[PDB]
Amino acid sequence: MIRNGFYIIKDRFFSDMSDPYLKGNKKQNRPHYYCFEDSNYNGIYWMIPLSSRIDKYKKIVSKRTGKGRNCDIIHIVKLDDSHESAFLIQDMFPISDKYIEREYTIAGNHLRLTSEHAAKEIEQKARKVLGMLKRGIKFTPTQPDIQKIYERLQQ
Amino acid sequence: MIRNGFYIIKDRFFSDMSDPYLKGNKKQNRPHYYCFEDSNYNGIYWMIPLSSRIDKYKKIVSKRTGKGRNCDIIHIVKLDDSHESAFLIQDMFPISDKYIEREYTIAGNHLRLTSEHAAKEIEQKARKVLGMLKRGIKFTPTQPDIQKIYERLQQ
RNA sequence: AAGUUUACCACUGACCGAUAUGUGGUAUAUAAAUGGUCGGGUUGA
RNA sequence: AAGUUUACCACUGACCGAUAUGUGGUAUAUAAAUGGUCGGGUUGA
Ligand SMILES: [Ca+2]
Ligand SMILES: [Ca+2]
Ligand SMILES: [Ca+2]
Ligand SMILES: [Ca+2]
Ligand SMILES: [Ca+2]
Ligand SMILES: [Ca+2]
Ligand SMILES: [Ca+2]
Ligand SMILES: [Ca+2]
Ligand SMILES: [Ca+2]
Ligand SMILES: [Ca+2]
Ligand SMILES: [Ca+2]
Repeated sequence: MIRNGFYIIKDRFFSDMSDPYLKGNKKQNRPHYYCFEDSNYNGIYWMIPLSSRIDKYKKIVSKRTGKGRNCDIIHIVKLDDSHESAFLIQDMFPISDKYIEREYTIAGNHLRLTSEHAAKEIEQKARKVLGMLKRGIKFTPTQPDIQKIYERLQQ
Repeated sequence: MIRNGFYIIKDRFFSDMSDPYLKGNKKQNRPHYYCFEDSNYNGIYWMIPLSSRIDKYKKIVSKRTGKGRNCDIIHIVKLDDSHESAFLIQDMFPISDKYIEREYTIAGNHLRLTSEHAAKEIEQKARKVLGMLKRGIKFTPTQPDIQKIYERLQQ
């Protein structure tokens, strides 16, 4: 994987981890964003699932925004396919190389977040969210057990 | 000289160049800012004179700002002595090492523009102003002849 | 797909302090990314 | 101290064009610094 690219993840990942709170892979159709490599173990990569349910995710953003705060758990931006996507940073999770199926493409090119300023903002939000998750913060009552996944990946 | 430092220039410079439009050096009491070294000749340095006449220079800035444009010829910023200074980028000029008298000081330390973001903005404004001056632009009818000075410095 | 609880840790430039509505980090604090503001301070335009 | 006339050159990301109210550069354009918008285009949530 290359940083800021979008990818499809093998269903095998989801059946191996068996976590009912990960965003469903929709049979290898949900694009996932590769945010950054883990600092502590090489070969573990942090991914963020996307959703196109903008009406739903805008309301969640506006919960914070309407109180004068940034939303770190969701970030909505127009991708290079010219449509808006929600990055569910809240639901980010770790993965290893063997679980990656392929590049997510647009007309046979690799879709990726080419706008560096958007990538940078997303990366910051993700570091913050991951920091908070590691310290036991729960943004929803249905939060994936990324600690369990992370330990399983430690091969 | 070190980039972003303030300096006093020898009166000898001003009597040698005899340019009535350079900002008067007030008998070696006008601080001057060292912006950047000349690209074409080492040992030639571009300087910017300062003025504390903020009321006057604010009006000149607002001529452009009031039409929605940036002012590049004048930039006003609070220095580390906690007072506002006008950088008369319009009146910038070249100099060589032998015309520098000494560091401009605050309580025996070297006054300099430590706020990098301000230094960067000023450097950009200066590159633009110098570019325009080299192409014959005249911001005032009383503009120093920096070409003549620049040639004299070449020796 | 559904699901909707923002924590903690440091940092904020003449120099000496302080500080968040600013900066970044994620168990680390000689890091990273900021450089505003307030008090002291101050030859010089 | 007084003095108060903003030019030109390129650049604006799946890909192909275009563009300044955006980016930077100063005689250079395989540079630098930006990455919005419009038109085309588009398996997948
Ligand atoms: Ca794009
Ligand atoms: Ca379109
Ligand atoms: Ca300062
Ligand atoms: Ca003060
Ligand atoms: Ca510091
Ligand atoms: Ca301090
Ligand atoms: Ca403190
Ligand atoms: Ca450091
Ligand atoms: Ca480019
Ligand atoms: Ca283009
Ligand atoms: Ca063009």
